[PDB]
This record gives sequence, structure tokens and C-alpha cells, in this order.
Amino acid sequence: SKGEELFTGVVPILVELDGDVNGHKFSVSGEGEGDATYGKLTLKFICTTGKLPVPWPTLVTTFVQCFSRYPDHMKRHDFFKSAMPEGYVQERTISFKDDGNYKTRAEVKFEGDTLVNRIELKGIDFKEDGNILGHKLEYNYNSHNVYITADKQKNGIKANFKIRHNIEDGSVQLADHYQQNTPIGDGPVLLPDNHYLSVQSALSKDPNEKRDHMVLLEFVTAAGITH
Ligand SMILES: [Mg+2]
Ligand SMILES: [Mg+2]
Repeated sequence: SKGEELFTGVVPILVELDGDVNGHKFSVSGEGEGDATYGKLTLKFICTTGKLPVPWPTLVTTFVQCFSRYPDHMKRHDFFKSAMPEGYVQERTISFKDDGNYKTRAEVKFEGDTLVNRIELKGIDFKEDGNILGHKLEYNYNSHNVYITADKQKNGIKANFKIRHNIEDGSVQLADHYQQNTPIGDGPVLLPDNHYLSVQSALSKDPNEKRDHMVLLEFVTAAGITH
């Protein structure tokens, strides 16, 4: 199909986020590339407003599931690529257990040959010395499954999943995710059977980078359907 063919090679990625969390306003710019043939993402993010007022790991899911590797036998379930190049809206509520929430609205689409993720993020109800505003989360990331289901009235999909962020005391900060995606364009899009994305993510630092930043290497494979 038209959309899937845009992802057979390495595709440059740009990410741009504006955020307001409890009145802390910030912006992040990211660059990198994706190779959906291998489910592979490499991205580097820079906070362009100074210090990021929330922990970098809490923004990983917000900062391009069109780069998931869908096995050939699951091609008919890949909503994300099918919406391209016109793109999709991706909205979430991320609920941090016993703390605040993020609401995110993003548009993921091509600008020329570059895949762009533009996000507006709003966070409210955070505790001043909770794990988020108190910066008590470890700089690392666990592997998780993203459970996808069709959302036919929206011509799209929804997803649910639980992210667990390690806390510096050894505990875990749960971030429940609810997600809805809607296509922007008028091409046919794929409405999938239930399945999941199996994600692993590794966070690192650029030793030469003095701005506040995050390097992400991520691998994602679609799964849960045998034929
Ligand atoms: Mg292929
Ligand atoms: Mg069927």
C-alpha cells in the first residue's frame, strides 16, 4: 500500500514538543531516524528552554509508532503506516499514580521525506515534591507492551498500557496510558484486529552534550497475531 512503502528504508524523524506542567512551560526539539524494517528508532532530544522541569523518562512515550516492525503476516493491521503520508492525530491521557496527569495531542505526518511528530502537552495536578516535579525517577526505561484495538467510529485505533518508571528508592511510579489515534487524510486506513506492540527502550546521554537532553534507542515489534 501507499503508506507502508514510505517506510521500507531509513526515514529521518523530527520531534517538536511544547509543554506546560503545573505552569512550568518548556519546549523540546528532537532529531533522529527510524528503520521500520527492523522496528528501530534512534532519537536525540534537547530541552531548548533550559532545564526540563519533569524527568526525561516521563516524556519517552509522548516523543512515532509508524516505525514499529509489523511482521509481513500482520501488515493488514498496521494503522500507523496506512495513515501516511497525511498522518494521524495521536492523543493520550497519561495518569501518574498518586500524582498528576499529562494530556497530549500530537500530529504525526510527513513533511517532505521527513516524519514529524508535533506535540502539545499539558500537565496538571502534580505534587510539588512528587516523583515527577521532585525529579525522583531513575534515568532508564523498562520494556512494555502497547495493547491496540480498533476505533471504527473515529476511523482509527485506541490503545491502553501501563508504563512503570523506576524510582530512585527502588520503587516504581506507574503511568497509566490511554491513547486514541485518528487519521488526518482521506486515504483508506487499516482498522486492525487486537494486537500489541512489544517495546524496549534504552536511554543514554551524549557525553559531549551540555544542554539538558536525552538519547533514546528503541525497538518495537508488533505481535499477538499468529496468521
Ligand atoms: Mg518489509
Ligand atoms: Mg477477522
